[PDB]
Amino acid sequence: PQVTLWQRPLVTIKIGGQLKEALLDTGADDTVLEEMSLPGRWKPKMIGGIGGFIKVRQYDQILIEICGHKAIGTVLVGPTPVNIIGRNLLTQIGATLNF
Amino acid sequence: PQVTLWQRPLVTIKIGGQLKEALLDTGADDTVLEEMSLPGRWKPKMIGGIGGFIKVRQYDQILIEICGHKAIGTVLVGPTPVNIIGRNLLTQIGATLNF
Ligand SMILES: O=C1N(Cc2ccc(CO)cc2)[C@H](Cc2ccccc2)[C@H](O)[C@@H](O)[C@@H](Cc2ccccc2)N1Cc1ccc(CO)cc1
Repeated sequence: PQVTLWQRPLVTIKIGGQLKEALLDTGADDTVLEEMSLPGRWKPKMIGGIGGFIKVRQYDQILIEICGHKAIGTVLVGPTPVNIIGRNLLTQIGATLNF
Repeated sequence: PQVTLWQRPLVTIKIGGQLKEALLDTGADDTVLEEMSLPGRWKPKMIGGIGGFIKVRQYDQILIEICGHKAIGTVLVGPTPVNIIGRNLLTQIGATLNF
């Protein structure tokens, strides 16, 4: 998908048989995702960005469908108020930041 | 520039005659930036992202250079641990997320 910039590149991603609005964030390095029900192996950790640091669950190997395009990746599930398709997923769909 | 080196698209940016590392944050909507010196003509705003809410200074019309590309935009100055380049600047360099 080609996303210009006059709007947000949000996409109903499908992770853990679930569906939520995602926020393509080339700023983050992985795919964080508000807490939710996600079965699979995960590692507990804490990301520190703006405002403070939260807790997450590095879920490596999760099929996240972005815009209808299959894309597995590591989804860090934590108490984040949003979804973040970071580099770990911008490399699965083969994104290119051209300007 | 077309950047497909599946890596952090960072760029030495020049803001207020200064220089810091910028993290192309297509996830954010504007160009936040750690504390620094800007031209009187800003407005206080609070961003609430991961971990908590921080306070910045929405500076408008700041010649922020990205990778040597003269660009002006809204640079928020606050206690952020990074130079965030949100869409507000991804619209100046005509960025496009093709995947
Ligand atoms: O905390 C944010 N992280 C933190 C973060 C850390 C680690 C990961 C996983 O690797 C993902 C995100 C990033 C910006 C950042 C990176 C590094 C250091 C400091 C900041 C992100 O790249 C940005 O997109 C939003 C994500 C977001 C947006 C809305 C709601 C929740 C989360 N934020 C917060 C943010 C909010 C507003 C603006 C201005 O509009 C900018 C940033």
